[PDB]
Amino acid sequence: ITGGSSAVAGQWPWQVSITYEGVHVCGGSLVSEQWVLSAAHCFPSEHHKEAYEVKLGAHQLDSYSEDAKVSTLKDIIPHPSYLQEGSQGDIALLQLSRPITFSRYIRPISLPAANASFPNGLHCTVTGWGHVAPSVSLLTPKPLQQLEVPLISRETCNALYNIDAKPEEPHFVQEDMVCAGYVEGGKDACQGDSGGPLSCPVEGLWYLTGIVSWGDACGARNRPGVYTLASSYASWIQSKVTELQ
Ligand SMILES: *C(=O)c1ccc(NC(=N)N)cc1
Repeated sequence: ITGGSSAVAGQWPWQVSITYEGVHVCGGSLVSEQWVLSAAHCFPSEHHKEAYEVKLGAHQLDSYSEDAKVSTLKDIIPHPSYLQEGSQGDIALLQLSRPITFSRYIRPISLPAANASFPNGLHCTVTGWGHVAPSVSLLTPKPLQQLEVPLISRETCNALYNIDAKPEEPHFVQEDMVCAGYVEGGKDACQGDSGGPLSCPVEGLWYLTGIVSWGDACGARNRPGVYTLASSYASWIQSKVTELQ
């Protein structure tokens, strides 16, 4: 997260760290006792399931905490529609090897219905332990970073991404995607933040509106963060989790 600030411990109790061979690679969101939502691109097919971990209830990643819990995975389920970087269906269900117990630091985030609308300009928050500027790691002890970002429609976002665009690149915001951020630079999600939550406030609660997907160099002007809409996968998630509950 660039241009953000340190969250307080336990402020975003659904935020998880996802590691591969012990190294933080992506964020994710706890959605029940045994399921985490993240981005499909965080889990390439050649990676071994047994090499992944999920760390829950953490604030400072490098610090020891009696409140943090670490789990391995029983299953990794990317949406079948996911193909390459930038494509639709950039969402994955992760089943923990065993269910965990909720605590003051470990709590699930409510999922939006298929027809939940979050209005343009709604001030949501994106969180993560990703880079704090292009190619600059968050410094040890790595406290969780947070950033308020207003929602930006895919249509405006596509227009923004078309400004000074690299010809050879797709930067197409798909029908299952939304953006959030600022036309000017400075404040955005970065590498290491992907797969994590865009939490939006509705009727006294917080919903998982978006899963950090992709973007240009983080914090560049005309390049706000791109998110997969959880609403686009409401039915699929409910089906998968119920069959495998
Ligand atoms: C994920 O690691 C990720 C998401 C988004 C960006 N770029 C922008 N937010 N512009 C980089 C990396």
